[PDB]
Amino acid sequence: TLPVRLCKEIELFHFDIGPFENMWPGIFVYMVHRSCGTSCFELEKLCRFIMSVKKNYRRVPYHNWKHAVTVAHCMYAILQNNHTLFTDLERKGLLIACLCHDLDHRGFSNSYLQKFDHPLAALYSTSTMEQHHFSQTVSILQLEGHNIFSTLSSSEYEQVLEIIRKAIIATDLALYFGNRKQLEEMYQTGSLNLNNQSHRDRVIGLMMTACDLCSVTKLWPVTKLTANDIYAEFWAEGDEMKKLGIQPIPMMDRDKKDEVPQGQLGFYNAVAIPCYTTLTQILPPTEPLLKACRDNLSQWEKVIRG
Ligand SMILES: Cc1ccc2c(c1)nc(/C=C/c1cccc3cccnc13)n2-c1cccc(OCCCN2CCN(C)CC2)c1
Ligand SMILES: [Mg+2]
Ligand SMILES: [Zn+2]
Repeated sequence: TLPVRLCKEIELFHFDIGPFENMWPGIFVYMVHRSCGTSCFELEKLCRFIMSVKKNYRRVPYHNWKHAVTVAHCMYAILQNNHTLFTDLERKGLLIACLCHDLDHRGFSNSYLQKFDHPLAALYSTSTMEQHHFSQTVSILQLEGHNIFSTLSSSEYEQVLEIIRKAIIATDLALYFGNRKQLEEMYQTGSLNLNNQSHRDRVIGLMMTACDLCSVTKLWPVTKLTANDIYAEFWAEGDEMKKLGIQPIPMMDRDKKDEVPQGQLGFYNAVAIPCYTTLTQILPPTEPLLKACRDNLSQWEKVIRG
């Protein structure tokens, strides 16, 4: 039973879940209930699944429960504004996939795991944590009384995994660049085809990147505050590198906080802005994401300038 006041306020793209930690796992069911129905999943299964997912978000600074829900929300906003375009399955999974996209995150980029032969880089040669976030996803699903897609036909089943799986791998920011430069061409050549499955996959994947970065798309106090937590997990990875001798990259160096505003500026102009741009080119209604990103770009600009 969520409060009625927010009912309208959560449908906004700039909605921030921060002030409502109490409510985060309700909000999900809320967003699930509004998109796909109340008769989507067996109600009791769906709450089990959710808090188990919650339990399996480490107490990391950034890639933690709050983040899974914020992303989760941003996927909600996009699908509420693109009603017509997404199968009923996709929707379901895309919100599930979003809530689970970062399961059991340690606070460490793939490069950390792969420069230090972590087992995960042994299992997952590439896209290391994502292949793992899907792994964790399956396992919690295969908890008894947690499988919510038991409702489906085995051929609808295997399809909600393959959506879920691709969207989880697509949050691998290293794969984003190809995806979005590839979608830029397909747009510019008139060769985008919503009926083409792989074409849908790329679009889903860009939606997953826009969702995953959506902290850049909030109001400036929300956005600046979330930035504190992004570097607290970055710089932490930096720490473990000096202890191991290698000076970490600038992104991850507590001794270079002062260069952070300009680094934000360059992340926006090379990752954030291209992503919501192609997002708006393909899905026109998603443009308040782009517009909020631009507002925050000005801010980091205005911060660099004094
Ligand atoms: C001092 C300093 C220097 C560079 C900084 C920096 C600070 N902060 C960033 C980016 C903050 C960032 C990174 C990831 C997700 C956010 C979400 C919201 C806000 N910010 C951020 N960057 C930055 C931004 C983009 C790229 C970059 O270096 C080029 C490498 C590109 N990477 C980017 C991501 N990796 C995993 C794969 C490809 C550096
Ligand atoms: Mg992730
Ligand atoms: Zn994420």
